[PDB]
Amino acid sequence: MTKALFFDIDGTLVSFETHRIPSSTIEALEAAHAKGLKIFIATGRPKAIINNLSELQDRNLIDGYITMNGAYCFVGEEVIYKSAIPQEEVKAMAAFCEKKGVPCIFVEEHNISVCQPNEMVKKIFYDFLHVNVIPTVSFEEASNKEVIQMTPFITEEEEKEVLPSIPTCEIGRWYPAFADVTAKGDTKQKGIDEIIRHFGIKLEETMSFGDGGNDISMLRHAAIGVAMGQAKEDVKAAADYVTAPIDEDGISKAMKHFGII
Ligand SMILES: [Mg+2]
Repeated sequence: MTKALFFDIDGTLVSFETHRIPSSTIEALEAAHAKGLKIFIATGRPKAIINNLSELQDRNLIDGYITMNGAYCFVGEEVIYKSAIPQEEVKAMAAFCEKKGVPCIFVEEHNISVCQPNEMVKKIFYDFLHVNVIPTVSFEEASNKEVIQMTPFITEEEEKEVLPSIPTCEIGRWYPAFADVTAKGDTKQKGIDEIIRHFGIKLEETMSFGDGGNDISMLRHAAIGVAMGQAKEDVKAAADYVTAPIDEDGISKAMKHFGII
């Protein structure tokens, strides 16, 4: 039976349309917590921009975090796994973005920066997603940092253009205007493995929830993968179960369906 739940944040816990967590989601997680489920976040966001979970956090319902697509995982104050991108690939991404005139976020363990922020950053990260303004640094300075995750604001076509110069990184998307780049093997699936290693939970006792392409590996890897009703067809196909849309009680309905609650 299920012992560990892994939730994406954006489009899974937090609605893109309302920018809030459905009330029935909070009730479902309260009920699961009392039944002894372990409840984990599995997000592309770095901790520095997880500003949308206070309802769950103030209720003390989260048992651990997979952040930066698995590249930075922690339980309480304890880091259980982290990674960093090969410096050649950091430098190549910075050069590509600067040449193409697109912005890129560079995330370190304890700092976050953006290079040449433009309309794509404003529109998406701040005015929509409600992320706090990220400090600006030069591409030169960024290219020399120990970087855990980079978030270039590149199209799929530009992604294929720069791919030969990031030959070992993972690349995922949770939103169409940008991608998250992490080191070899660092996807949310890795995050699941690290969390369950810490807790003595078996993979066969896991359930994951997601809406986006960067959730596909954890939807396939968890024993039971649940796709949100509004997800694209490839995300739904990676899941075992497709629930209702997020704002039609999708999380709660899925949890009830499986008898989690
Ligand atoms: Mg998502």
